[PDB]
Amino acid sequence: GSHMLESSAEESLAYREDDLRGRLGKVITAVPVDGFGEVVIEGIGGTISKSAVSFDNQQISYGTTVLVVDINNGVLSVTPHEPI
Repeated sequence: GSHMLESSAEESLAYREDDLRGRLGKVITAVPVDGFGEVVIEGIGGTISKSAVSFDNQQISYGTTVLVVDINNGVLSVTPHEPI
Protein backbone atom coordinates (compact mmCIF):
# COMPACT_ATOMS: atom_id res chain seq x y z
CA GLY A 1 0.00 0.00 0.00
CA SER A 2 3.09 2.34 0.06
CA HIS A 3 2.28 3.63 -3.48
CA MET A 4 -1.08 5.01 -2.15
CA LEU A 5 0.74 6.74 0.77
CA GLU A 6 3.23 8.28 -1.75
CA SER A 7 0.24 9.37 -3.95
CA SER A 8 -1.40 10.92 -0.82
CA ALA A 9 1.85 12.83 -0.01
CA GLU A 10 2.09 14.10 -3.66
CA GLU A 11 -1.61 15.19 -3.56
CA SER A 12 -0.91 16.94 -0.19
CA LEU A 13 2.05 18.77 -1.85
CA ALA A 14 -0.27 19.76 -4.77
CA TYR A 15 -2.69 21.19 -2.12
CA ARG A 16 0.26 23.08 -0.43
CA GLU A 17 1.13 24.50 -3.89
CA ASP A 18 -2.55 25.46 -4.54
CA ASP A 19 -2.45 27.46 -1.23
CA LEU A 20 0.16 29.72 -3.00
CA ARG A 21 -2.72 30.85 -5.36
CA GLY A 22 -3.57 33.49 -2.68
CA ARG A 23 -0.06 35.14 -3.00
CA LEU A 24 2.11 37.32 -5.27
CA GLY A 25 5.24 36.05 -7.08
CA LYS A 26 8.28 37.24 -9.11
CA VAL A 27 9.20 36.10 -12.67
CA ILE A 28 12.86 35.05 -13.32
CA THR A 29 12.50 33.45 -16.83
CA ALA A 30 10.28 35.24 -19.38
CA VAL A 31 6.64 34.12 -19.94
CA PRO A 32 5.33 35.30 -23.38
CA VAL A 33 1.60 35.65 -24.35
CA ASP A 34 1.29 31.91 -25.29
CA GLY A 35 4.47 30.40 -23.67
CA PHE A 36 6.32 29.21 -20.53
CA GLY A 37 8.96 30.60 -18.11
CA GLU A 38 9.69 30.59 -14.31
CA VAL A 39 8.44 32.28 -11.10
CA VAL A 40 9.01 32.34 -7.27
CA ILE A 41 6.48 33.39 -4.56
CA GLU A 42 7.30 36.79 -2.91
CA GLY A 43 8.57 34.95 0.26
CA ILE A 44 11.92 34.57 -1.65
CA GLY A 45 13.96 33.75 1.55
CA GLY A 46 11.79 30.62 2.30
CA THR A 47 10.15 29.48 -1.03
CA ILE A 48 11.02 27.49 -4.24
CA SER A 49 10.88 28.42 -7.98
CA LYS A 50 8.30 26.80 -10.37
CA SER A 51 7.36 26.87 -14.09
CA ALA A 52 4.90 29.63 -15.10
CA VAL A 53 2.34 30.51 -17.87
CA SER A 54 0.58 33.79 -18.88
CA PHE A 55 -3.05 33.46 -17.62
CA ASP A 56 -4.14 36.80 -19.21
CA ASN A 57 -2.16 36.26 -22.51
CA GLN A 58 0.44 38.93 -21.50
CA GLN A 59 4.23 39.03 -22.09
CA ILE A 60 5.94 38.80 -18.63
CA SER A 61 9.70 39.57 -18.63
CA TYR A 62 12.28 38.97 -15.84
CA GLY A 63 11.97 41.08 -12.64
CA THR A 64 8.19 41.89 -12.39
CA THR A 65 5.60 41.16 -9.65
CA VAL A 66 2.77 38.78 -10.62
CA LEU A 67 -0.41 37.39 -9.02
CA VAL A 68 -0.60 33.54 -9.21
CA VAL A 69 -4.24 33.57 -10.46
CA ASP A 70 -4.42 29.76 -11.14
CA ILE A 71 -2.21 26.68 -10.34
CA ASN A 72 -1.40 23.24 -11.82
CA ASN A 73 1.27 20.66 -10.67
CA GLY A 74 4.59 22.67 -10.84
CA VAL A 75 3.01 24.93 -13.58
CA LEU A 76 1.62 28.14 -12.03
CA SER A 77 -0.68 30.51 -14.04
CA VAL A 78 0.27 34.16 -13.46
CA THR A 79 -0.40 37.79 -14.59
CA PRO A 80 1.56 41.05 -13.78
CA HIS A 81 -0.31 42.65 -10.84
CA GLU A 82 2.75 44.97 -10.17
CA PRO A 83 1.34 46.32 -6.81
CA ILE A 84 2.74 49.31 -4.81
